[PDB]
Amino acid sequence: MTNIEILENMLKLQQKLNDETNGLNWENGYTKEGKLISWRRCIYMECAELIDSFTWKHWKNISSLTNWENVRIEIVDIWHFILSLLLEEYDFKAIATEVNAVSVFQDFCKEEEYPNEGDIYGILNDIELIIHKCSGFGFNLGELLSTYFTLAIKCGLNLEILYKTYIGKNVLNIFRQNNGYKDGSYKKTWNGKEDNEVLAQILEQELDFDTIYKKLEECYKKA
Amino acid sequence: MTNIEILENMLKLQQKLNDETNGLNWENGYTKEGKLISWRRCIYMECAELIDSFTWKHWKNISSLTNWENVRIEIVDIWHFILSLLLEEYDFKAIATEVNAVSVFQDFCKEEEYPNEGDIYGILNDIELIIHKCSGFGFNLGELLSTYFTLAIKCGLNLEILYKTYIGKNVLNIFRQNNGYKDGSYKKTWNGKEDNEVLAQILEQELDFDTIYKKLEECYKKA
Ligand SMILES: O=c1ccn([C@H]2C[C@H](O)[C@@H](COP(=O)(O)NP(=O)(O)OP(=O)(O)O)O2)c(=O)[nH]1
Ligand SMILES: O=c1ccn([C@H]2C[C@H](O)[C@@H](COP(=O)(O)NP(=O)(O)OP(=O)(O)O)O2)c(=O)[nH]1
Ligand SMILES: [Mg+2]
Ligand SMILES: [Mg+2]
Ligand SMILES: [Mg+2]
Ligand SMILES: [Mg+2]
Repeated sequence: MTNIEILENMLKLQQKLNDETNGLNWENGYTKEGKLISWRRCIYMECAELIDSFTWKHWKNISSLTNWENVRIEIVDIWHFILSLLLEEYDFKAIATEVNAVSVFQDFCKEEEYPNEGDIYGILNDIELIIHKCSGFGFNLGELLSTYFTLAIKCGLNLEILYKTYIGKNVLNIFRQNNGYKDGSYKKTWNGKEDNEVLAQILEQELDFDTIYKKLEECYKKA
Repeated sequence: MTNIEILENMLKLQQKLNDETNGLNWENGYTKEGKLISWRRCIYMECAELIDSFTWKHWKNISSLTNWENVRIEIVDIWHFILSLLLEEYDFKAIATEVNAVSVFQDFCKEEEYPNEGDIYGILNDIELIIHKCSGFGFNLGELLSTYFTLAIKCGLNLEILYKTYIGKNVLNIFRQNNGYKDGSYKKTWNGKEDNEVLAQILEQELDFDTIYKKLEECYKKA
């Protein structure tokens, strides 16, 4: 697949997931159940979650090494919400072509970097830039995307890694919606392992959408 | 006590807590253990925590009522970090006098409001304003304070409530620092109750700093 085709495929999957999660015409701002949708909030909130993967707190557990696998899933979570924002702002090929034209995107398709603990305050500054942009109004989507890819590169992702991990988390997101996430009946911890970690384990063995879903269903039945 | 004396007292307590947590001259940007201090980050991160007290997620547990007691402690957490920022920006009476002169502060000293579920998206917008301001650079402290008091009023606090709850959480913060919070040895959940909830229970019975600390020490020994 070309890079544009990868992007198109992600947009298609995001569209489908958002239709299932929110009902059709979620682009107009409300779920079927009448919850207000703010992709700006989803983004800055997920950024805060990403910040918590690092030892940013000067007063608490001040020596802990980063779990970069956790960081990778967070970067993927943010990407789900950025895709959603693009879709809302509103022809997947057209949007993919625009994303592909962001200058840093070419750098993002290269071989990945291996970050270390030395890189955390730089990473944190980049996340803070995104939180600032998305918590304000009238920002430029292209600038958002640039900053995001710069961050993703710092965190050791490239397009290949993003796509693989995105496909997996997209499955888990669909799974949750089919299993009571909205009504609060879903159980997130399965015999002591968080669903995201069951997923991370599954993503060690090169599977398609439907097979990932089956493996999740099988682990969940044991909860 | 006058309102300025209350403010002065909060600044004094924050100073003492920050000296104990961070060592002297934390105002210069680093703890004794060499962790970088960013009060801007402490503020926007605590704002994100406050947002999580509400049913903001359109896709998860979409019917849950707000626990306003939890909201009150979060507003108090934010206040610890705003006090810290003021101290760093840098004579407690002088700073208290400046805070007292913020126009909305007079409104904050009046009888409190009883918020309901109708008030959440307005509250969320105000928190978002604070996240935006503090995640950027060169903002005005007075404008921060105004926005904060407006939020606090929306969330059902006034100066009396803020002060009482602040004193209590300040004790718990000192307690954590004396009991391994930095080195990660501290245990946050005590026979199934989070330390913040043990505190909230203690704050039902009108106690001074030292007596609160003793009650915490007694519950913690059972963990
Ligand atoms: O309309 C939506 C809503 C959510 N999402 C997905 C994107 C993201 O991957 C995911 C985040 O879900 P949560 O915030 O509910 N939980 P997370 O997986 O972040 O875990 P945790 O409970 O560990 O914080 O929700 C969508 O894609 N579209
Ligand atoms: O230098 C500091 C560092 C922290 N603090 C306090 C302010 C705030 O009340 C408190 C927040 O502590 P945490 O973020 O560690 N935990 P919280 O109490 O917010 O609970 P939880 O674990 O429920 O998220 O730390 C200071 O006052 N000065
Ligand atoms: Mg999340
Ligand atoms: Mg997440
Ligand atoms: Mg906190
Ligand atoms: Mg808190």
